[PDB]
Amino acid sequence: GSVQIVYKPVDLSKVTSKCGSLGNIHHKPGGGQVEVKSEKLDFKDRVQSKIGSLDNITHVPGGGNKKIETHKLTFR
Amino acid sequence: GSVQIVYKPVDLSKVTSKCGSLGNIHHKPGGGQVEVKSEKLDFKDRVQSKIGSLDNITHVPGGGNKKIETHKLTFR
Amino acid sequence: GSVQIVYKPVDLSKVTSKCGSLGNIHHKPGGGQVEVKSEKLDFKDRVQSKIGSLDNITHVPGGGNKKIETHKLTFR
Amino acid sequence: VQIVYKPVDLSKVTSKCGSLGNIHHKPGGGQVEVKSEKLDFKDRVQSKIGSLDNITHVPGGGNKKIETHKLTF
Amino acid sequence: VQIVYKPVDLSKVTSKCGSLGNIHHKPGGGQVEVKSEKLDFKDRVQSKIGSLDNITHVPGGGNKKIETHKLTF
Amino acid sequence: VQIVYKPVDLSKVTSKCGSLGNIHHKPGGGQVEVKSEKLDFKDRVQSKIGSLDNITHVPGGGNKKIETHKLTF
Amino acid sequence: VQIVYKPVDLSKVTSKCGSLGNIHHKPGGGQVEVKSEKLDFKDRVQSKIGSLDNITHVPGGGNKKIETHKLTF
Amino acid sequence: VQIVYKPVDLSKVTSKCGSLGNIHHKPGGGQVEVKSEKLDFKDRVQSKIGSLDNITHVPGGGNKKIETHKLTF
Amino acid sequence: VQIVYKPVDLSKVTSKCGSLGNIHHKPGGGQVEVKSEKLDFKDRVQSKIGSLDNITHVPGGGNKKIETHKLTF
Amino acid sequence: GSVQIVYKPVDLSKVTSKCGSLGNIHHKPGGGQVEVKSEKLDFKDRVQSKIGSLDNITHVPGGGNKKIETHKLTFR
Amino acid sequence: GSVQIVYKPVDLSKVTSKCGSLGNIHHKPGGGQVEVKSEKLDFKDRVQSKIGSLDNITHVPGGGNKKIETHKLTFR
Amino acid sequence: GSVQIVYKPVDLSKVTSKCGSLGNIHHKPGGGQVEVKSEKLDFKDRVQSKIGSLDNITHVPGGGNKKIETHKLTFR
Repeated sequence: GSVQIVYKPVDLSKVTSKCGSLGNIHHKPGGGQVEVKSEKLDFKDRVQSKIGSLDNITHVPGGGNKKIETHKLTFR
Repeated sequence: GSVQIVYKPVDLSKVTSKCGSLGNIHHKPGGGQVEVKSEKLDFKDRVQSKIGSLDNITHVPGGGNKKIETHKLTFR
Repeated sequence: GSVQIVYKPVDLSKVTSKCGSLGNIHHKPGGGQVEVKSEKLDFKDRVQSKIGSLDNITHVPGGGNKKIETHKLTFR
Repeated sequence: VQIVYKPVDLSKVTSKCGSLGNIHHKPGGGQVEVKSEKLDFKDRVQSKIGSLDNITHVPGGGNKKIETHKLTF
Repeated sequence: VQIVYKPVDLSKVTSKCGSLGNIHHKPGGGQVEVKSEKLDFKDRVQSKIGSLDNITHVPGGGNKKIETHKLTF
Repeated sequence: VQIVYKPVDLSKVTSKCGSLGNIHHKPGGGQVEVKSEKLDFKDRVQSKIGSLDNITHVPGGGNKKIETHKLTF
Repeated sequence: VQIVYKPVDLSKVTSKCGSLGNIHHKPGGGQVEVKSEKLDFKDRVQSKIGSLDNITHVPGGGNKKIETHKLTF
Repeated sequence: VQIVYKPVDLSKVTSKCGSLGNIHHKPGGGQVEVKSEKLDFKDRVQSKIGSLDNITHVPGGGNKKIETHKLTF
Repeated sequence: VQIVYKPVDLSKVTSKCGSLGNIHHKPGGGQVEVKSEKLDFKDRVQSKIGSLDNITHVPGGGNKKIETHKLTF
Repeated sequence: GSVQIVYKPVDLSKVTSKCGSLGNIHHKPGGGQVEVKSEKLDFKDRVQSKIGSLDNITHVPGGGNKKIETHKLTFR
Repeated sequence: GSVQIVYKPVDLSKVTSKCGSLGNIHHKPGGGQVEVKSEKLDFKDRVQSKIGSLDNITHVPGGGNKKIETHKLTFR
Repeated sequence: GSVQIVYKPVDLSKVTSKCGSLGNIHHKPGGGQVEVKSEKLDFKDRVQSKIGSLDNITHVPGGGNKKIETHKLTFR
């Protein structure tokens, strides 16, 4: 029959960090020697060809203190 | 039949970082040597060819204290 | 049939970073030596080709404390 | 005949020398005391009381590179 | 005839010397005391009381890279 | 006839030498006391009271790399 | 008849009481340190840091003298 | 008849109490340190760090001199 | 007939009581250190760190002298 | 015969004191009871009669560093 | 016969006191009781009679660093 | 016969007192009780008579650094 829903999440969260110093972080990758020989390079569908490339990320957050909080409610 | 929905999500949160110093963060990738030989290069659909590239991200936020919150409610 | 919806999400939050100093953040990639050879190059749809390219991002926000809050409500 | 003289050099030569990358989180903080009726210093006396003296000499650290790409027919 | 002279050098040559990468988290913090009627120092005396000295010398640390690449028919 | 002279060098030549990578978590913290009527130093005296004096000399550490890629028909 | 009533009193009555005649040559001279992120005092807390607190209560020390020089014929 | 009533009193009556005549030559001189994230004091706490306190009480030290000197023929 | 009533009193009545005549040459001079995340005091705590707290209570020490020099013929 | 006298005293004297404090010096003498009975006091020559007297000196020099230096020379 | 007298007494002297403080110097003598009875007091020559006197000197010099020097020379 | 007298006494002297403070110097004598009795008192030459007398001296010089130098010379 009749419906009552009471939905009262209550959060008191301290998500913290207290870092004194981040030092001389060095990021220095090096590619060497790469060679490809062929009659064809022949790439059909969704091919990733990455020959001698470098992908480099230097992420240095002074705090990275991520919070995710997802809610839902449903009725029919 | 009646419906009552009372939806009072409460948050109190501290999402912090008391970072004292970020130092001499150095990012210096080096590409080396790369050499590709063929009669054809032939790329048809969604091909990513990266020969000898560098992709370089240097992300240094004094705080990256990311909060995501998400809500939904649905009725029929 | 009667419907009462009361929708009062509360947040009080401190999403902060008391960062003392950002140092000598250096970003210096170097592309090296690249060689590509063919009788033909033939690229069709959604092809990417990144021969010897540099992409560089240098992102240094004094705070990057991204908050997202998303809400929805729905009825039929 | 052909001669195809194509040497490749991608070398790196480096001298990281002195005081480098050291962290030094909070040196000091201790009490130091001297009490006297006389202090008397008179010839090439070096005196330090509670100092945090960082000092560095690098008369070295030098780099040398020589290459001689000679070719002759 | 052909001669294809293509040496490749990808060397790293490094000197890494003196004081490097040391953390030194919270040196000091200890009480030091000296008490007298006289302190009296008179020829080439080195005196240190409580000091957090870090003196460093590097007369060395050299690098020498030498190459010759002669070809002749 | 052909001569394909293609030496490849990937060498790492290194001198890591001195004081390296040490952690040094909380050096010190201990009491020191000296009491007198006189202290008296008069020719080449070295005197230390509660100091945490770190010191490093590197007159060595040199690198030499030599190559003679000679070719002759 | 004669009565020669001549009592002599040269008495001294004294209360030397409290802190008296103490010399106190150079109290103090020592380092004192407190370090924290929080200090929190909230009900009848008495706190002293390096103080040289001399204090003295003398609700006593009182003197009483009674004499009754009665004579009767 | 004669009565020669001449009592003599040369008494000294003394209370000498609390802290008296003490020399206290150079109290202190020693390093004291306290280190924390929190100090937290909440009901009738007495805290002392390095203090050269000298608190003194004298509720006592009283003197009472009573005399009667009756004569009768 | 005669009565020569001449009592002589030379008495010394004394209460020397408390802390008296002590020399106390150089009390202290020693290191003290405390390290924590928390100190937490919550009901009638007495806490002392390196203090040289001298203290003295004298509720006693009283003097009473009573005399009844009665004469009768 | 002929006379030469050379009289060269040479004095470099430090007579010192370095007193930090002189305390609560008390001087309190007390005479008691004294009685003399006689037919005569009869004093003829250089008599000192000192009956029940007090002679009191309270000398407290902050330094009392006395020097005496007496010289003479003579010829006939 | 000739006479030569050369009389060069030299003094250099420091006759000092670095006194920090002179305290509560108290001088309080008390005469008691004194009683002299006779048919005569009869004092003839150089008699000193002191009955019940007090002589009281309170000398408190911040320095009493007395120097006496004395010289003589004599010839006939 | 020839006489040469050369008379050069030299002094350089510091006769000092760096007195920091003179305190509560108290001088309080008290004469008590004295009784003298005779049929006669008879005093002749150079008699002194000091019955119940107080002599008091209170001498507190900030410095009393008395120097005497006395010289003489004589010939016949």
